Amino acid sequence: MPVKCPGEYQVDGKKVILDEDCFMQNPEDWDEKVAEWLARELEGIQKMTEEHWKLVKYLREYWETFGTCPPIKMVTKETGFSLEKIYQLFPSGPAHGACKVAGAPKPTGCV
Repeated sequence: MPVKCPGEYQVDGKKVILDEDCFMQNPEDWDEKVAEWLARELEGIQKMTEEHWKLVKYLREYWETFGTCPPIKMVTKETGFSLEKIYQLFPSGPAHGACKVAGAPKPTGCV
C-alpha cells in the first residue's frame, strides 16, 4: 500500500484521518487540498483537471439526499459522461475511486 493505513496526516492547517484500506473518515474537514492530496498520492495527479472536480461535484450533491455512493452508470442518465473516458481518467474503477476522493465513508458493510 502507498499509505500506511490506518494513519493520520496534516495538510494546509488541516487534519485528515485514514481508516483501514485508506478510507476517508473525516468528511467534516474535506476540501480541495484534501481531495487533491489523496488523489496525488494515489493517481499522482498534480493538478486536478476540470473533469475530476466535475464528476466529484455531481456526487457531492447526491450525498446530501441519503448519504450513499452509487456507480457511474446511473449518473449518466442525467449528466452525459462516457465510461471509456472516465476509465482512462481513473485506475480502472471509477466507482469506489470517485467516492473515495469525494470523502464518503463506507455505507453499511457488516455481512
